[PDB]
Amino acid sequence: SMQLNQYTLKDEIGKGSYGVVKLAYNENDNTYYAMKVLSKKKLIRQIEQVYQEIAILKKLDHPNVVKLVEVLDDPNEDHLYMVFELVNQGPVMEVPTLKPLSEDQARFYFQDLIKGIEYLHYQKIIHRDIKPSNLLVGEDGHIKIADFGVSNEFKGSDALLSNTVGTPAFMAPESLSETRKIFSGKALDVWAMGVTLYCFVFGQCPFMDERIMCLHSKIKSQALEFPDQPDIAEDLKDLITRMLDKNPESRIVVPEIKLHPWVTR
Ligand SMILES: COCCOc1ccc2c(c1)ncn2-c1ccc2cccc(N3CCC(N)CC3)c2n1
Repeated sequence: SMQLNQYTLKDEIGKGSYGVVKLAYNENDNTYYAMKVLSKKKLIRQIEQVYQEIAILKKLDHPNVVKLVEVLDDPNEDHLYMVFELVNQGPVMEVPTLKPLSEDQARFYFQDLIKGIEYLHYQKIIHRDIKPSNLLVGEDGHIKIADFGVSNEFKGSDALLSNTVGTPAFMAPESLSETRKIFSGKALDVWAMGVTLYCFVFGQCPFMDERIMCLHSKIKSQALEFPDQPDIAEDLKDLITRMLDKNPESRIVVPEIKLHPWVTR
């Protein structure tokens, strides 16, 4: 352990896109928090993107998004600390797994994910790393979205993006072109939500390959296939298929997802 003002840092509870997350005991109020720890020296090798993330996080207040509580940043020290609310049960699942969620459990969590993403997009944030391991289950059984390390703020109705970040298996095909292109940010989050929902019920990603180039090729050019087990409802298959439409112009949007019959039953 190690003391940091009123906090006692304990075991590591996650990695993430940048830095690590540690359990932290707060002596003043007698409870635990989650603390993201960053090295400025390590960031400088791999400043203002961190303060961009902090400005994003300070804007967000929703029950399905993890709350930033405070930031501890001494210009003397190499480490920067971001204190978040702790969400007890941690990630909803690891992928791959042989114990996927039931349809009913998946629907419950997906409903939380819709509300969270809808909120983020309203606040003009693209998350860019939606996946099961970034969705934390609270004491009340609801999910909270975490890890804004590669998230983008935009102006107007959508982000116009040209860079590829996040977790390879969750990247939309339009973001994997060989030549520089521009693509819509909201549709990227929808694609990642579709990969996430597939993972919820099958316990594995729809496109997988150990070789990065082949994974990209599959995401771009392999038709979606459902595994043999478990069997799932027709309406869930339809929803997943529409979220993993390779054409971002025809891909289902969040207002349409909210009205899908799998979501509303
Ligand atoms: C069995 O799990 C025990 C609890 O685990 C966690 C793990 C992370 C937690 C958390 C609880 N309560 C809040 N967070 C936060 C709070 C802020 C974060 C900022 C950036 C990245 C995070 N994660 C999310 C989980 C992922 N698997 C690793 C990186 C963050 N996670």
